[PDB]
Amino acid sequence: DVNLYGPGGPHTALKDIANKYSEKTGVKVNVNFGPQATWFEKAKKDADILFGASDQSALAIASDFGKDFNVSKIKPLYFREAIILTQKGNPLKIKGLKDLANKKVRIVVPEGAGKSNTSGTGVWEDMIGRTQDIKTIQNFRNNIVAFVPNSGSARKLFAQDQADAWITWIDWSKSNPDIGTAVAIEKDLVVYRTFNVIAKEGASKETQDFIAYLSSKEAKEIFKKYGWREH
Amino acid sequence: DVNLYGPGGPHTALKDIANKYSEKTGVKVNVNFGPQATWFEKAKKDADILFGASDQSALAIASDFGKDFNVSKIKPLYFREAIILTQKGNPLKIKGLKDLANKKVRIVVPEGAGKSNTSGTGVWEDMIGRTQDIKTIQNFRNNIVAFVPNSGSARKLFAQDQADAWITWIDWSKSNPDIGTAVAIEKDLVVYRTFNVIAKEGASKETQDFIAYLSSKEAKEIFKKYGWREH
Repeated sequence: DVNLYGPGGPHTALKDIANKYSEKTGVKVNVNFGPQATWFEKAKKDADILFGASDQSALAIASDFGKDFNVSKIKPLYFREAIILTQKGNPLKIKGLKDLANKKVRIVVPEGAGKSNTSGTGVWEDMIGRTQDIKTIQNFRNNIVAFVPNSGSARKLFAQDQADAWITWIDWSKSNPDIGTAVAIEKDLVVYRTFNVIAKEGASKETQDFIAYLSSKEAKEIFKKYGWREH
Repeated sequence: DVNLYGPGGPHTALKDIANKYSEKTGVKVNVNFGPQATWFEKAKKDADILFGASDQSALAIASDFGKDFNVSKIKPLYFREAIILTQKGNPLKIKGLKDLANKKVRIVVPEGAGKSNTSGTGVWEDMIGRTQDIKTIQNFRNNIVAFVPNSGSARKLFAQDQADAWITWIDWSKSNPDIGTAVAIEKDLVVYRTFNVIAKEGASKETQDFIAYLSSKEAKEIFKKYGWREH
């Protein structure tokens, strides 16, 4: 049994994959996902691979495992763009990031605030900062109704219609076409973050083989289905 | 006495500003700077203002102060661009981030890893990610010889000639012109992060007065000479 731990998000692609791989290879692959705290303890007992939704978060998470893992072995495999998720039908007619700053709107972004490891940390300031206008940066920040510890928390706040816009990743929208309406971010502002994996110290051949499979022709197309790219 | 606490970096601009302000007003303004741990205990006692070197790190640090501060009051005032700091003379002829990915170089970057609050978190991946090329991202990451807790840790590693390139901020070069040679990052890739301030809850009239002064014509020009912009 090859066991994987990581955040919600990439788990959808990974489930499709471990299930196909399980079929064809007979090897059982478990994909555990969610907020770190929800799986941390089981994962300390039997984690074979930690997967991540960005580099800074995977580095944080892998570091929490002591010498069970080796953070320097983190392998970036795909990337996807950030998006704006608006409520169904985009009632406020949001056109992008600059539009969020200029309008009266409620924004949720995941920010770890140094106590939670989340793919969101640093995204919004890096995107809106590329406008190089402090006024727009200021106006955007003022529209932020909540900084949440992780993507799951943002999704929840969002589904309760307490935010008009959620700064998230394309895969989240691909994985959950029912949630909201996706709005593309200005090409000159958007950031792209990565999917990665790291095998435990002393990982089995079965593990290694599954990692190798994540780069297979068939894994690439499944990741691609969810918006994950190589180029 | 108005007491400010924050990271090294913006401290240089703030030192000049504070000096000039005391001259005019007779109000004593102390600028305490360094890694959070070196000043956290004292600040919990007398901090009037927390200043920041990015938004995510400022949100993290201000959160550590609990009920004394209300993090929604963080004020972005200026931004500056990330840079590549190469050893004096730029012996390896580095021309930007793509060049780093391609050459055999040793790069140092500040990354909090969830256990330290630093302006560097998320920076390298957001810049090199905008190449939208996984091999480039992979190649850049393979050249990173050290992920350090903060900018001061990177400065020291760099000063000991243990890194060829340090991904930092223009202000670190402006404040330390002899320390190395700054290489401009490609326009389509570079990120800009902010200087910010937050007054403690129940801040004095004089504390607020100094904050206002940070947006004065005089402060603007001092901020400008260290690379902090508006525009």
